[PDB]
Amino acid sequence: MPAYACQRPTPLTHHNTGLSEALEILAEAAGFEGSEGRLLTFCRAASVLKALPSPVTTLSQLQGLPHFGEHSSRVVQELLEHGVCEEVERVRRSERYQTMKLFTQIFGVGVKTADRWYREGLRTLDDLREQPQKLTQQQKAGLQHHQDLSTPVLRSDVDALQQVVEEAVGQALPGATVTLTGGFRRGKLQGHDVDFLITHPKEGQEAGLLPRVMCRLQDQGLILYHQHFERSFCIFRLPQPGSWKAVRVDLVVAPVSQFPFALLAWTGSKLFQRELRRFSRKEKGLWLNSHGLFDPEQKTFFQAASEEDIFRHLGLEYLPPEQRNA
DNA sequence: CGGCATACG
DNA sequence: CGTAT
DNA sequence: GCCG
Ligand SMILES: [Cl-]
Ligand SMILES: [Mg+2]
Ligand SMILES: [Mg+2]
Ligand code: NA
Ligand code: NA
Repeated sequence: MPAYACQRPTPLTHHNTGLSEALEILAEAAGFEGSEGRLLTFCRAASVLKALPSPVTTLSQLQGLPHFGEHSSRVVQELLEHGVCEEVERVRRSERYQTMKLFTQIFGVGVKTADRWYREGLRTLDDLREQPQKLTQQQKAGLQHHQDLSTPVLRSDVDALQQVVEEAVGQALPGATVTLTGGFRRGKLQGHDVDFLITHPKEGQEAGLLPRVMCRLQDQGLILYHQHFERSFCIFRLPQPGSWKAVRVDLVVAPVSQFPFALLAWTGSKLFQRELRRFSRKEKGLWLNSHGLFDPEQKTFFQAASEEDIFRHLGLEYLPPEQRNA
């Protein structure tokens, strides 16, 4: 079992679902307390289990797996022995965990804002609605739309949204293209937002594109919220039988020279990309981001024409998006 | 022990 | 500070 | 929390 998640296939569904979910609770709780190192370790340990070819049934099967030390091994041991891990259950029922989860799920609220509100004694969404002068406009939109944004987005929703984005993109810049990214490109059947990447085959033609797209969507009455650039974090009005619902949509523009890097980055998963960037820098001495891959010795950028190019230039076996679900 | 991904709004 | 993979 |  390789030590980096980008060195091994990780499918969307797997054979250790309960064990990985428990470790991911501890990762999330670590993040709520600002412990980024422990969050990473628990996420990595969870991801190792997702990559295994069969269920873990005995503690000895963890021997030699990367990212399993005393703490993660004890969690697994308790789940195998008793079906429950007391630490995990203690986190789950705690007022701190439940409130930080509720608050950080709000669009416009991060861990730092949630933690401050918690320390002020706030606990519920209606607590927040009672003092709206404290909220940013983004937080107001996140709170107004919270119920809809909590409802899973389905594949049929994605197909509808892609058509309306393509229509607006086509008037904004003929020849521009729209690619579905994020979790839906990795094969998810449900999600909580939809991610799109926009480019144009002629380098430079994509400059200034996103304002033109957003204005056209807003004039069609489809935008319930946006920040007004190359990234837009929107709330869309999606038609529903007899009504509609609010959906989070992210629109990203990249020049075609950078498209493979942006596609790779925005397809994720989040942990896959962190691990890939860590692998690039620490094992290969190259600096990876959503714009390119830089050789800091020669001071040169690697031209890529495809995701396959990028995996080759990092010495990694290619993984399709469906196997990047770290 | 240091390190833990890297960006944009 | 928030957002994203 | 775990790795090199
Ligand atoms: Cl980036
Ligand atoms: Mg997404
Ligand atoms: Mg997200
Ligand atoms: Na949030
Ligand atoms: Na998104």
